[PDB]
Amino acid sequence: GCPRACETWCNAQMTCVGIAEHVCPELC
Repeated sequence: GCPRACETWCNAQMTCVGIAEHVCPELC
């Protein structure tokens, strides 16, 4: 699914808490 750190540090409401926010908002 959504990038590496995103599944463990980000919610589907585009609510990334960790560094996942660096890549996830673009892929998720």
